[PDB]
Amino acid sequence: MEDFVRQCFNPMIVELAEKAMKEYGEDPKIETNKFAAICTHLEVCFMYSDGGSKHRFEIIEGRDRIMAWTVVNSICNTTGVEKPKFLPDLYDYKENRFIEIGVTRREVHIYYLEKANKIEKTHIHIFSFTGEEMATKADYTLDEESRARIKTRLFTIRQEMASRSLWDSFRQSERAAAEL
Ligand SMILES: COCCNC(=O)c1nc([C@@H]2CCCN2C(=O)COc2ccccc2)[nH]c(=O)c1O
Ligand SMILES: [Mn+2]
Ligand SMILES: [Mn+2]
Repeated sequence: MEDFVRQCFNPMIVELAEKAMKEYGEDPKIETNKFAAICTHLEVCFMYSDGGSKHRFEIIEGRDRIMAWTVVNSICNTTGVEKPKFLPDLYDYKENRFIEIGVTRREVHIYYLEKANKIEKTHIHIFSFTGEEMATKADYTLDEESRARIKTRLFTIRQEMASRSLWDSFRQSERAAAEL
């Protein structure tokens, strides 16, 4: 999986993922499913912002967690949006709401229900590796072409992993994390 990740993701994304794991005391060379999951989620967050104008989004994911909370506080202080209890992935400057992005190897609606349970003003948008998506109130934020690019990328990743016999382990690892 190490070779797959370094071959299919931008070096900057790989390095941010390595950094994140090291800060959490994890080895990218050992927890390789997590390594790929982090890369995939960060890439999706970048592709999501590309779906709006350059004025539309603040990307919160992939930044120093301590500093990210100060940006969240500045947004909440200036816009009057309620402060989220959990650090989100994006802020939408147009709709003035935070966004939580889910990327799951599980079923999109089960994942949505759990995320919603764990989260009230944050908008939730879930993507799968099988071309499915789910979003709060069926409000998908982006146009269909921007979302098609995301779904297509994730579908492509699943096929590439499957051809290297990595998909089944990657799939099961999200469920093992949920079981524990
Ligand atoms: C990880 O803790 C630092 C802040 N966590 C996030 O921001 C975040 N966490 C997760 C899931 C649920 C709780 C922990 N976790 C994972 O370890 C899965 O892998 C990821 C790790 C980081 C980013 C994306 C995926 N799911 C997301 O969608 C997400 O945005
Ligand atoms: Mn996040
Ligand atoms: Mn997320």
